[PDB]
Order: sequence, then structure tokens, then C-alpha cells
Amino acid sequence: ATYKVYPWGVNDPSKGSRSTVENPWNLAASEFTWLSDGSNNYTTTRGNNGIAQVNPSGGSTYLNNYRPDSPSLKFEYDYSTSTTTPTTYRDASIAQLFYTANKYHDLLYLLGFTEQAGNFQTNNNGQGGVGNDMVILNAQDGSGTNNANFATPADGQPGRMRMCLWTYSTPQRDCSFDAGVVIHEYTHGLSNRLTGGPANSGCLPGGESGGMGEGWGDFMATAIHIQSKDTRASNKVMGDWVYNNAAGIRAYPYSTSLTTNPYTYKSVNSLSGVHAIGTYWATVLYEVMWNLIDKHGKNDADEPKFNNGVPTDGKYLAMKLVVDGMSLQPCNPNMVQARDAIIDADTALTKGANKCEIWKGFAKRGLGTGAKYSASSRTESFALPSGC
Ligand SMILES: *[C@@H]1O[C@H](CO)[C@@H](O[C@@H]2O[C@H](CO)[C@@H](O)[C@H](O)[C@H]2NC(C)=O)[C@H](O)[C@H]1NC(C)=O
Ligand SMILES: [Ca+2]
Ligand SMILES: [Ca+2]
Ligand SMILES: [Zn+2]
Repeated sequence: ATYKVYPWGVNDPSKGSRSTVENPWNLAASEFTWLSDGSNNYTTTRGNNGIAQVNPSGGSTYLNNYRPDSPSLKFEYDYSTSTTTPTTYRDASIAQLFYTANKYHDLLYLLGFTEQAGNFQTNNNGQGGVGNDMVILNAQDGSGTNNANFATPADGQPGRMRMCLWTYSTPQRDCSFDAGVVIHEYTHGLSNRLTGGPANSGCLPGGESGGMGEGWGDFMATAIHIQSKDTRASNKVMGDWVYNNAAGIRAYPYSTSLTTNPYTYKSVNSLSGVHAIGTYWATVLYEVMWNLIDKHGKNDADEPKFNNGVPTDGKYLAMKLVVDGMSLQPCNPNMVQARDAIIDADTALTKGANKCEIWKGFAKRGLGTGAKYSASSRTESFALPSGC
């Protein structure tokens, strides 16, 4: 089986070129491949982890929406950034969306988002949790433009991703091809399933918890696209291609310079809406990640190496600690509790080997030892534990 796609690590069409990749699944995470659920084999963008289609109606059903009928298993379709009519590259759009989401399924699986952790699969093959909940992957969704979204029911009911056309450019830009946005949306399914465990999807409804909900997706997309040359001095934005602005969709770049990005926990008292709040959260995680990378290095490959169950590099270690923290934090968590869950995740995973790297990043942006949450009147702190 082949896919002609912008491969994993190329965020969007302005940053790379398409090529044909063969059998891109990781069999540890997709034992049936992406094209089977163990009982049925498919000749389209359908299998254990997801089903992809266009949804021009904007409706809530999916099985009978259009997807390419390709018994060749060569999911190689025409695409050009000059094309004005997005339906003429719907096959490519669907295939790219299927590719990116399945790759991310596989990576998250390796970081611990398995069947027993409440992940999204039709068949869990005796490994725990509840199946029948592959992701419904809607490309060119007619419910709107200039946005994307993800609905996460409890374990056993499929997640639903809606990817829309964006119309701040001519030609319009199809966000199926903006991997970071795909990753951001899928991460809503990750954080909603893990937080409060897989049966509770009401744990990140709004306010500060919902803000972290936005931040986690931006962080995961950012971390995945860190480049060989990058250092803590690199600044990163979100969605700059599909949105057609070099600033991306958030108010500041993800940066370790407090000049480039000034947000601290106190700033959240003045921020309005979950995306603004999440911009602060993703900046804190960015700080922590660079502390871990500066300590452990970074692995530019598409999957981590593990030493005694622990990612060997700071990039995937950061991702793993963030994922693990979601399983330890309370339902409806605030950022102080989510900080503590990440520290506790490191205690469990590494016996506390990264305590001070984590605290330094949180403290630097006001989530130090003295921080206190309030919906309107948070208290910030830049103080560190004595051990640090
Ligand atoms: C359904 O798809 C699976 C996965 O591609 C097929 O399993 C492969 O079978 C061949 C031999 O038939 C083996 O050499 C491969 O190692 C198998 N792959 C995996 C991942 O197990 C299976 O044959 C297909 N079923 C039908 C009826 O065509
Ligand atoms: Ca499941
Ligand atoms: Ca949950
Ligand atoms: Zn979001």
C-alpha cells in the first residue's frame, strides 16, 4: 500500500514536497495495518484507527460520505496549491488526513495511549478498554470554514474530527494538509479521554481546564515539528499556512524569550477564551520541553528510543510526561494541578529524574511553588523548590 502525501514532519505544503511512502503503519500500534480492523480489509481510507471521507453536507453521519475507491491500494492522488476548486483534490485531502491521523495514532500508542488507556480503535484485540471507536475523519467539512474541531465521547463511541476549508487566501487552503492542525484536533481526543479516565469526557469543558485543552494540542504539534537545527532560541507558530499569516493563529510565538512571548500565570487573569489561555499553557510546556532537550538531547526520528521504558531524548520525554500527566490530574483540572501531575508523572516514570527541569520551566512563567488558582484572581510565583 502506498500514500502520496506530505510525510510526517512536513507540516504543510509551504514547507515541503509530497512523495510516495509505502506501508507507513507501525505494526506495534496498528497490528492489522491501517487498512483492516482484523475482520475486514478495506480498499479505501478506512481501518482500525479511523475512517476518512469528505463531509460537504456538514452532517453528523459518515459511512456513506465519499471516500476514494482504490483497490490498487495506491492512495496516490493529484494535488496542487494553485487549484481553485477544493473538491477537485478531495481524494488527496482525504488521504492526507487519513495518513496524518493514523501516524499520530501510532505515535501516541508508543507514548502510552493504548487500548487500556481509552484510545480510538474499532478492534482492541483483547488488549482492554472498549473498541468500536475509531476516529471519524471529516475532510472539507461543510459545517463551516476557517476552523477545525474534535468531538470526544466516552470510550466506546467514535471521536469525530472536522477539518474545514480556510478562506483567508486565494486559493482557499485545505487544513487536511496542515498536519499541526490535525494533530491539535486529535489531541483534544487524547486529553479528553485521558483526563478523568476514558469513561468521562466532561473533564475539560471550559475556563482554565479548557484552556489547557487548547494548549496541549498546540504543544504536541509544536514538539512533533521541532527541527534538527532548532535550539531553545527558536520561535514557533501554529497554522501559519492554512491561516495565511506568518504569526500563525495565536497572539505570540511559542518562545523561551520573555521578550518574544511575555505570558505568565498572572496574565491568564487578563486572557479571554480557551485559545488565549491555551497559548500560555503551550508556552509553559515549550519551556519545559527545551529544558529536557538541553539535558537529554532530541531525537529527530519519527519515533522515540526507549531506555528501560523511558524515552531517551528530551523531545519525546516531554511528550510522554505531558501524556502521563493527563492520566494523573483531576477531572476539571487547573494549571497548578496539571503541573503537579506532570511532576508526579516524572516521579513515576523516572523516579523524579527531571524534577528540576520541570519546575524551572513552570517557575519561569509564574507557576512556581507559590502559585494558586482562582477563576478570576490567580496568584503566580517564580519560586523554585530548594532541591533546584
Ligand atoms: C487482510 O490484510 C492483512 C494485512 O495486510 C493481510 O495479512 C497479511 O497476509 C500476508 C499473506 O497473506 C502476510 O504475508 C502478511 O504478513 C500479512 N500482514 C499482516 C500485517 O499480518 C491479510 O492477508 C488480508 N486478508 C485477506 C483475506 O486478503
Ligand atoms: Ca476505545
Ligand atoms: Ca476522560
Ligand atoms: Zn482546539
